[PDB]
Amino acid sequence: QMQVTDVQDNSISVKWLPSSSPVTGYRVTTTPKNGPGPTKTKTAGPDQTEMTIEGLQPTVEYVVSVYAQNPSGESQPLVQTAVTTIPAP
Repeated sequence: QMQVTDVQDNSISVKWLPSSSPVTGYRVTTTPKNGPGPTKTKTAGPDQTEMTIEGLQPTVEYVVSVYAQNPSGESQPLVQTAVTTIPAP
């Protein structure tokens, strides 16, 4: 379960349900679904389950992936969704 909290022209805000298993942190990945360009990564601690991703392009569809880190150090895919930025004003 993941919710998109806000979509702007250059940013996306998301919030995800906490991991069921023990978790030492999260990794959030943001990537253009179709059209090439760079992938953004940001990490959070286990008590942050929301994030705003900035520096995005307008009218681009992005995949947002959340990975959960367990104590062994493994990073496991938790939830992902596609979000499209709205156009510039």
